[PDB]
Amino acid sequence: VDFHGYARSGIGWTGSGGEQQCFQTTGAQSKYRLGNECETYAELKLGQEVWKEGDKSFYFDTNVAYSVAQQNDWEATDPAFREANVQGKNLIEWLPGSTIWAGKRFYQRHDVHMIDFYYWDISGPGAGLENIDVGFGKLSLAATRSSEAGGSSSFASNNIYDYTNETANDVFDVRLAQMEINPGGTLELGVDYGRANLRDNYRLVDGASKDGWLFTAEHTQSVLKGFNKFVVQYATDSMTSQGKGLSQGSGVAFDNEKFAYNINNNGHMLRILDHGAISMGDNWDMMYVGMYQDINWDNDNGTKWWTVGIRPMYKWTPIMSTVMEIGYDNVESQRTGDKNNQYKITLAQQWQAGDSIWSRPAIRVFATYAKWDEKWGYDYTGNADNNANFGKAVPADFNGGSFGRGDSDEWTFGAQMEIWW
Amino acid sequence: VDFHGYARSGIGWTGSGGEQQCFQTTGAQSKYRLGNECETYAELKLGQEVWKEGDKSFYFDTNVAYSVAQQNDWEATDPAFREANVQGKNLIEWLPGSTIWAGKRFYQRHDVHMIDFYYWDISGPGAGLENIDVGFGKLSLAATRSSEAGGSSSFASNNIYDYTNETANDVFDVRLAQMEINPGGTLELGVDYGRANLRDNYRLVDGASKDGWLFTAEHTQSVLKGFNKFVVQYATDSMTSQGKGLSQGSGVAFDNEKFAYNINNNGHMLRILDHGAISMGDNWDMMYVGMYQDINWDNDNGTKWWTVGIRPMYKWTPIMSTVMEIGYDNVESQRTGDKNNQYKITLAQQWQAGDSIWSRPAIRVFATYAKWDEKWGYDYTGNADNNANFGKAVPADFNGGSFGRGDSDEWTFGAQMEIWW
Amino acid sequence: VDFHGYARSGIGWTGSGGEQQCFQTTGAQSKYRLGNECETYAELKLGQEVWKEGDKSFYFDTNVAYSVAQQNDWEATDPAFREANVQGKNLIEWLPGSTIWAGKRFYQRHDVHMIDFYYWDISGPGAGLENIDVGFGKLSLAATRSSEAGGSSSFASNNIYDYTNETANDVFDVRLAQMEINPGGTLELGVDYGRANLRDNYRLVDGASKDGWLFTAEHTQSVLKGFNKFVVQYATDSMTSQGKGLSQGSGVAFDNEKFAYNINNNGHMLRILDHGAISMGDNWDMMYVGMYQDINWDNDNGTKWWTVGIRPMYKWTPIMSTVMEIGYDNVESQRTGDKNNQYKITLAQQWQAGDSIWSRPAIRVFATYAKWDEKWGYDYTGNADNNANFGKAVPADFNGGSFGRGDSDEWTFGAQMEIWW
Ligand SMILES: OC[C@H]1O[C@H](O[C@H]2O[C@H](CO)[C@@H](O)[C@H](O)[C@H]2O)[C@H](O)[C@@H](O)[C@@H]1O
Ligand SMILES: OC[C@H]1O[C@H](O[C@H]2O[C@H](CO)[C@@H](O)[C@H](O)[C@H]2O)[C@H](O)[C@@H](O)[C@@H]1O
Ligand SMILES: OC[C@H]1O[C@H](O[C@H]2O[C@H](CO)[C@@H](O)[C@H](O)[C@H]2O)[C@H](O)[C@@H](O)[C@@H]1O
Repeated sequence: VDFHGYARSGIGWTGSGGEQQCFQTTGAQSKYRLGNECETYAELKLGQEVWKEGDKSFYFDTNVAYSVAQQNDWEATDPAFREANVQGKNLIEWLPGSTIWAGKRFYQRHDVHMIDFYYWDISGPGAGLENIDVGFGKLSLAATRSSEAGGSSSFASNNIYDYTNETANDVFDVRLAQMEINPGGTLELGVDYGRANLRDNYRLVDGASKDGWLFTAEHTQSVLKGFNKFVVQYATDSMTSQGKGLSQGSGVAFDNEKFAYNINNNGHMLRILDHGAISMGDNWDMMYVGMYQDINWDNDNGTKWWTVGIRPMYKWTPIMSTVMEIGYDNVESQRTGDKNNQYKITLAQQWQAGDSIWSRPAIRVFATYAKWDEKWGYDYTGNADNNANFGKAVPADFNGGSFGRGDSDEWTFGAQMEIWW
Repeated sequence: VDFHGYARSGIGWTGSGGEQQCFQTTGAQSKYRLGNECETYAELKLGQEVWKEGDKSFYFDTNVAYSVAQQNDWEATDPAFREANVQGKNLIEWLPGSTIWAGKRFYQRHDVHMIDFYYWDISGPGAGLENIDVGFGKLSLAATRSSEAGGSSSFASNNIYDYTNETANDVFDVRLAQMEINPGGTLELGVDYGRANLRDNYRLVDGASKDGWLFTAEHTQSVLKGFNKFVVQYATDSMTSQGKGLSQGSGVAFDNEKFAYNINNNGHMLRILDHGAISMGDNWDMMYVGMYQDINWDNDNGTKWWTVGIRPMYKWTPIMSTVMEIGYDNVESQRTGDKNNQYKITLAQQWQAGDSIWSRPAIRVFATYAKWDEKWGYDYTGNADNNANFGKAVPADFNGGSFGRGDSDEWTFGAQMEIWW
Repeated sequence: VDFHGYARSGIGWTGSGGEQQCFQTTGAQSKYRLGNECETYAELKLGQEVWKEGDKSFYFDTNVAYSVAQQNDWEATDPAFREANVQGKNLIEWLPGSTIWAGKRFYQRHDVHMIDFYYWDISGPGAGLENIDVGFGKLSLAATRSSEAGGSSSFASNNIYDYTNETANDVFDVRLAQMEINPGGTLELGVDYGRANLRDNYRLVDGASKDGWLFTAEHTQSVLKGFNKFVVQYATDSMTSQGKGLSQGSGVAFDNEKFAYNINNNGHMLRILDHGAISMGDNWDMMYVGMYQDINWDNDNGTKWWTVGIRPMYKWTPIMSTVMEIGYDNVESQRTGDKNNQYKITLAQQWQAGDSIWSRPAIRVFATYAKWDEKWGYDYTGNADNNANFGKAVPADFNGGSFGRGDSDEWTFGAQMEIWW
């Protein structure tokens, strides 16, 4: 049996008092992780090549993820069965070296480690013909599936509260990768088309986005004994809310009291990302990000986000280092024009099985300091029925109440292990 | 560690619109599976021979099953811990070659693959002395356990709503197998006696069946490089509802509003089954079923079911084939005499690790067409309290409302992998 | 992958009727297990040495526990993700042979097998520097974490119902072990300091214990080809309720109707334990316990417990034996001075992979007899709001109702497998 996975677990404390806390800017879709992760998370993969004959094989792979608060020993939880697929490589003579698969599978996900941000990820139940050699590059075709909690109506209402049927979205993906635009540089282009797929006779709310597009171009350049990726993505309508390749064509959300509420996503997103890891010498490794993401919604409730951070590792020993992370966010409300921002600085002493900034397991002992000043937040007071501004961006002091994390500080510290295998 | 299991996962679509749908006749206890399975289902077994000394060994085996809707990636679920037993072979000199076991175990289950129908399955927590060599055959003894949600009362009421205590049924199984009635043919006989086992001072409803019998005779004949099994089972009373060897001696069911309702099973069942897989040549494999099951209840709410289907596989290549399935059901209501029926036809193109119709993993791309015309259904409107006909068979148009799937059509299609290992 | 664990599963019956029942004295924190365990319980560990270089290694270990009623096959359950840690041995030159770890880990738990009683167990999320060679012995340092369901208030109330915030306790452990006080004897000393760790601005109820101490001294003496441990522990205040090393500094409990209720633990506990396993000859093994535990609470609701039992195994064969267990409990209510007591006698025939009373797997067929006579119980009638005596010890016949198990008998029997691997 092949045993792989990912896991992170630890203990921590907040300077002001109590268990460790984590800091994410309101409106940002990520946090700089080093010394800022507050759960035990683990994926346990057990797979196996079940049949080989020469070039041909069938591999079976699975994934069972667990998330717990790590505030206690016995922590019951509903695990998420995330992968259960079969890949058959070289089963087609005419298209050599290509694999056909089916089943739930984490499919080719691009992400930015330090901020734990997946920026291209259409995984889920699906099927596809992967790595077709096309000469100048490798072509891949897939179709995955997601489903929104409700958003579909059995009959025509004018009442949004009537749209409570789970609504299935489909994504059709096409990628062309490994094209050598230049020396040391490769170029990948992908196109995603997602659409809400309605049952016979069901309807989406009036004005619902229905479908959309995600367009990706990633360029990897080999540098300083590491790499650097430069991405530019542009999504449209139903692809703007999730913003990684998954569709939400219905536009209806539900409050905690089961009330439907219209969160239309007609609009667009433009994401320009650059990240990488570069070694410099024998004592320095450094991971780094820079992003600018702008979701512009027709309903004025978008956001314009900017991040930047660096994680330079300095190696005292082939197995002992001192890692430090510094991240900055700033999100501006599309609706109000206000701005939330934060800066985090973590200083960690780690021991890892390896001399890389990518080597895992790592056992860290760290201290984190975050200072924010947020001038807006989302109104989630009341209920989708009591509240008409439910879910809208709103200034910090709106109607006397308060929104957002405020203008403050905090520092935490602890020990944690992280590992992929 | 020994890693085994079963799993099926895939993506699909319904012709009319939306996610793929599955077709089962109302009253039938099964559906023809090819291109008609709508969930990711998986059992992950991890076992291990923990001690061997010569002929003697102790094997530990476990099973954790997961069922998810496969409409999304992250799908939290409560897994069912199904197996955790220990088998000690050859630990008894006097009864050589025999195994003693204890623990929850899937115990010797007979089933019919294409319709996924288990017809003899008493698995659950249990214990037993297995494979005792008796000369003409091998004798096996077991005792397993099931428990009904309620159906037992702490005191004597006349009110069924008072019978809400979980009620334990016990099954005592005895099988004699591997007797060579003829050349190429073996014969197995089994006898099951199940009884509801009441706590001191508890009572079952008046007229409750309490106990029952299941009697099985299976004959396996080696044929056309495959086999053919011919079964005849006859159950009695408390064994008629589940109809695979498990007892339900209490007769009380509960609606979704926690209301008890009397579903007495005094009566009998007669099941006559014939199924098998036969190869013909080097290009054809064919799986096939034929069944007639009649549950005759004292309360007139039984059913008389007939199925027939065939799954002929034609092999283009040692690893690529074209499988096709055609199934037919017809269930007649014992209460009303009406009839629900359906015919399914699936056409699939698969790639499998093997040249058999039994070879797994298989990766399929299929299209299914089902056409039904049901003239009855069960009344589950209202609640066991509002409704007096709750749970009874009732004609399609009963009291102006409607029951059953109607008279219709639909076609689906998709890709799916299936595998046992 | 390394596959380890623990599991027990079986089938049983109660003499009087129905499924098997288990007998524990009211007020006792344990039951003599042989032939007195009523669930399938299993921990499935999958770990792996992920990196070794000479003396240095990093081991990853995990644990997923399942508990089910074993009254049926399909038993859905929320598994408890209990372990997910990484241990790095020999990563520090200055402190050779020592390990540093982080993650949720079952950390050095002392327990008494036949009664399944852990008497020193601070496991949970944590971190630490283990096995530091100190010359005369090995010094270990750890910090683990627990959290109480509520017990903390966001503001100052005088209303206990206001204290519903989860409250984190921290434990700081220090042990010095393997000191050879004598020939064949070792001595371990540990000191635990636990404190409720409040968020900025939160408050605990007035009079809440807040913190406490656990002090342990265990002495292991090698004897009769086995051992004998003699423990003496003394805890204080917040460490008296759990009584194994974990803190509960808040003092608030909640009824099933979400009502807070004050269960202050200011006071102390004195536990004097002696247990062991000794072989005598080639046919006799015998496990044995003797304990006296006194929790004296300031609020008069403590208890004074005494147990004694022996499990002598007589070996007919290297793989077949006859085990028998005899246990006795007696708990006196601190509040009322009454006494609950019981005596259990189990007689089992087992087959195990080994000639030891410690050899697993074991497959048992047993019969148990328990006879109790309890004269007090806890009042859990009503709700923390209806009831003012909620949770207090109270005589059997208090206010006409009844408390405790009564004065009775019962006998059970069944088959069960148990195994650690
Ligand atoms: O599959 C590995 C990652 O899974 C989880 O990530 C989820 O949560 C993220 C935001 O918190 C999403 O961006 C992502 O799409 C989700 O799958 C897990 O929380 C991560 O830590 C894992 O690396
Ligand atoms: O254990 C393997 C099978 O388990 C499940 O079967 C359950 O559901 C069937 C009806 O849908 C019952 O006949 C059977 O008794 C149940 O155990 C699973 O759904 C099957 O696909 C598996 O092959
Ligand atoms: O981790 C192995 C043991 O875990 C469980 O024990 C829990 O329940 C005990 C009381 O019933 C507590 O003393 C203990 O702290 C808990 O962890 C399990 O029920 C045991 O059988 C296992 O051996």
